[PDB]
Amino acid sequence: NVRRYNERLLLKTLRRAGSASKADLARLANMTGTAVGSIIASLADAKLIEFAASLIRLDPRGAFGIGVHLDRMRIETALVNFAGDVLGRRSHDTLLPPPAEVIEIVRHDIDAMQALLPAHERARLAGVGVAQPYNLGAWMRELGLAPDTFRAWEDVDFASDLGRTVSLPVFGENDGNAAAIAELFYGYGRQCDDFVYLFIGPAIGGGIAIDGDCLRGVTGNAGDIAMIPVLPSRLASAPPPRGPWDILLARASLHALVRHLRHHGETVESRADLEACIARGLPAVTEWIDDCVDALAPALRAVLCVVDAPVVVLDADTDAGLLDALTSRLRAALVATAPEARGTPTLVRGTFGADAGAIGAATLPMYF
Amino acid sequence: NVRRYNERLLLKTLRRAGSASKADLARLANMTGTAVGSIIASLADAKLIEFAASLIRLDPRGAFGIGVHLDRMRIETALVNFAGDVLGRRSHDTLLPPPAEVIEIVRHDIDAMQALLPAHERARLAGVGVAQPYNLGAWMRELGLAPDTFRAWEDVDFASDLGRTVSLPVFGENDGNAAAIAELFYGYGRQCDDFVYLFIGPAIGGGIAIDGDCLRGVTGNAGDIAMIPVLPSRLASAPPPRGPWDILLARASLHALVRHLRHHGETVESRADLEACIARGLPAVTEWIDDCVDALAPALRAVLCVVDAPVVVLDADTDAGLLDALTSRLRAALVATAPEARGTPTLVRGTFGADAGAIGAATLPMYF
Repeated sequence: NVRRYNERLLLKTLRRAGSASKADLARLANMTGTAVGSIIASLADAKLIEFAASLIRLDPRGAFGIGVHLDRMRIETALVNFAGDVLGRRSHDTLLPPPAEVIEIVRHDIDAMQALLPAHERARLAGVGVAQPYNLGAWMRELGLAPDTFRAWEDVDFASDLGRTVSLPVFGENDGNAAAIAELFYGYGRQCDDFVYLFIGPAIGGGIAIDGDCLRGVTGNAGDIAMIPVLPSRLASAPPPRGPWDILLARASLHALVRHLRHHGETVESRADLEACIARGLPAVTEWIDDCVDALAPALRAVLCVVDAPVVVLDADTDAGLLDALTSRLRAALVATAPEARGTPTLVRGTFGADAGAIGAATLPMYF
Repeated sequence: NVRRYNERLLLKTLRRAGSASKADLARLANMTGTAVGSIIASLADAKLIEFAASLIRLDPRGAFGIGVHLDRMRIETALVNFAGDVLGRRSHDTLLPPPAEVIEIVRHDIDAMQALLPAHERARLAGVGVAQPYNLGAWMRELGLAPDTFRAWEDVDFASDLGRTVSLPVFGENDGNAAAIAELFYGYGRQCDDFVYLFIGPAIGGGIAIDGDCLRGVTGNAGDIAMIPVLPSRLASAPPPRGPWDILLARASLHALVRHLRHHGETVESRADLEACIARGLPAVTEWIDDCVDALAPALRAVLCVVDAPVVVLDADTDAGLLDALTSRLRAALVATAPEARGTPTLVRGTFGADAGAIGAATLPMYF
């Protein structure tokens, strides 16, 4: 199985270099010219590489994956190629229905994606990845921490239930990890093997890149950014506290922003309502940003104490300026508390935005 | 280099099993009977295994390591064998002198340890490991967070300076990682590959076991338990707060306990003073325990959010009952906040106590 690893590494090195030569792929990865020649030849019979001394790059159309991303107000399905290009997408902005209905919706949308490939190319489609948030469970849902939408989804394995209605093989991943995986393979991870990935969605989520691989955990629950203890919000729109500690989810998620926007009389029912408010420069957004960062900087410091990565990547489900504003304020809060930390990382903007989880979900089938 | 890995794994599997057979070492680790036969034969020529179908165990005297553990009030040097037995130790209960004096102290003590091995066995001595706390740096020292003892040690690489006066090869490790490494190789890690390791010393420290390996980090700074943000102490003996956040170090370290004991009129100058106070059942110890746990339970929850390990190991530099008392209270605090977490780990008492860092420091030379 050591030939399987030397092929993934040669590929990973080509991603970092774009186009490299036989001799270059010896220099990097510190391999013998005889053995990368035999590895290049392995990737060539798999139609995974192509010509750019002769230089080779990955073949963008050498494999395909379909990625499904479920969330409280979004069912999304995307056809992604080997270079991470999104070649097709069906996005439903709807309150997440019961799992039975979603299987039917996703199955049809999986059919429209595979049918975007010509007959002579559908064979390169590796399968389907499903990305979805952690379920907090019944007790925390009925206490107010998670919407009633997820009630029909507790102790329901959607990826398995989907795999028994489609012939393609189905892989499941948490959506924070899936978005980190997109950044690892096609985004900042092409030049950086260690980082903390923060994603501000309806719920906040995240993932942990160590040594070029996404940390998943013993039970698939590593990187659970949403659950880190923080102090209760002091925003007027926050509910009363349930005790001395809250969780990062309550404060640094777009849902908290929507809750705060409604507190100042705004109506927010679609994502387009949310974007319109952000684009109006309302002070209520800045108040939420300050409160968000006030929770997220200490929570992130805790994470950096555990992991010791030099880079933090921040992305979000909604922009219209929101993300740059979050990045500036969070960077300022790190710089102002840097003397009290042993190291302080670089903060970079994520690459894929709302499309991250679907792209990362699509990657799973292509690399296994 | 795939034969180097298959040997470390066969060894790691023997640690877990004690004595196993050729056929057993095939069952476990899922290897071929032909290939573990060739691996057993590799360990036999290295005199690393011995007889307990014929059953084999590791050879306790097949290798040796010397481990050095530096701390603010302790210079310690131990001869450790391949099974983790401590065969010799020189422990100096003294205020940590400048690095120049310590090199001279440790060099003589390294000489007394190697001289405990008979001539025909000194060849199995792999070298020296040095374990020492993270240095907080000048700015945090002069703000009160670290004792003036460490001033002569900032930006001083002790392991390298020691290696240039001894012929043995010298490896350096942080002392929290080193103690985790002892637990990983000889303690709870013989049956458990994933865990968070907490060590209550003069300063608190720790380490992170993932997939059977100690997480070290990009810059050697992973597992920095001491730096996790916590709220300022409300103990009468704590200083005023420096801002809204403190660090776990200020509250969950034995130094905070000593500070609190002095606050109730006790004199504490040696470790024996500290143990006498704990054995008297003074309420001041229970107050500190409550405050310690009040900081450590949220900090640990944060860590578990990142790592997702099912077990937490807790050990301490001083016992006399202190450790069982800390474990009971911390376990109670986890159980009482379990409904607010997505998983809750088992809490176990560490195996090695004050001897952990030296044993883990000694392990480094034997496994490289």
